[PDB]
Amino acid sequence: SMTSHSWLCDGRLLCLHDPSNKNNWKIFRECWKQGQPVLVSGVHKKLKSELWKPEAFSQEFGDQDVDLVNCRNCAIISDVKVRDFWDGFEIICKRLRSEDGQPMVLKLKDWPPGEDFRDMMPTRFEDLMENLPLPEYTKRDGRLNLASRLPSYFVRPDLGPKMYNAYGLITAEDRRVGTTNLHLDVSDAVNVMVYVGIPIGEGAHDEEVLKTIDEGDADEVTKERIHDHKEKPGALWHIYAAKDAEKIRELLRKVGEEQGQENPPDHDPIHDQSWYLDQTLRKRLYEEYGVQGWAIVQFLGDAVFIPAGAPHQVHNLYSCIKVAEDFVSPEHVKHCFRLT
Ligand SMILES: [Cl-]
Ligand SMILES: [Cl-]
Ligand SMILES: [Cl-]
Ligand SMILES: [Cl-]
Ligand SMILES: [Mn+2]
Repeated sequence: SMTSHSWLCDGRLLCLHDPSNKNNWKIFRECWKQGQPVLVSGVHKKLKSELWKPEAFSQEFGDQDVDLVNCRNCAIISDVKVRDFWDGFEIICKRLRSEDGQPMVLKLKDWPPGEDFRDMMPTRFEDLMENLPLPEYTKRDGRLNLASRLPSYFVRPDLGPKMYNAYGLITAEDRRVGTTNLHLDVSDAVNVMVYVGIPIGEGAHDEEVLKTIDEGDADEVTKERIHDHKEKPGALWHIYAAKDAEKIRELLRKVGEEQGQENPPDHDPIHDQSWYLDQTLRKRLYEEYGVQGWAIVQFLGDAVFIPAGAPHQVHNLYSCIKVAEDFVSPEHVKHCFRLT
């Protein structure tokens, strides 16, 4: 039976089932005012699937110049062609190689660049914006988005959306690395998984994805979405409540000291965007500071709602295309105010 919603993270996470249900707002707002993230599944069934394929990005835009990041070590690969990234998205042997002769795990930095998404890709822009869930919150002019309505006393988000493209992390050592390191935004965000690429050549990588989800501390209902329904998993997220940000700063100041970093006692390890919380650091954050997070697996078509001020990190299990829009809900507008 088609149902309106379910719960993940043992009841701590709302999962809405129909992205276009006009009554979503009634369940959504109860959870959102309490500072929780929310998941909406099925957005991929609303989209034109041919507009979101790696092969088509390569053909249409492959000649543009870009920088990439080597996710394993943060090294910047400068001034290459965007086809150099896309033609290795799913075929491993076509990937740029590091000195060691290994195929690199790469992230495409700032593409499309700045606020250029709509100008470069007007048809993708339309397909996405017309199908975002909770549209009164998420559309540029929605009645519950204050982005277009606030004076300069508030930090207003850029015109989006923004596109997040990166390979999947592979090995046992990769389990300790992030696609996007622990950070926080002053605006709310909605992030949609539009494409998951499962590679080939070194295809038969199914078993280390399971250990990563397991060690990622993912709930039993989430492991059931793989083993029973055969959905494509994209990324492992950890999100923490905005109210826990300072305790996370205290932990990362202590661990920095232990690892011989030399930092002024007020410096902000979350704004630095230099940390990924592996299993050891998450266990410590729980035991030593009493802080619990949400572990979330974003499958193809899953929309993840991130509250303003909430520290979060992302780890791609396979190759992903994500598109994200920033917005300013009344529930969380305190987080972008420039005074007190
Ligand atoms: Cl809040
Ligand atoms: Cl387009
Ligand atoms: Cl709505
Ligand atoms: Cl990062
Ligand atoms: Mn973010």
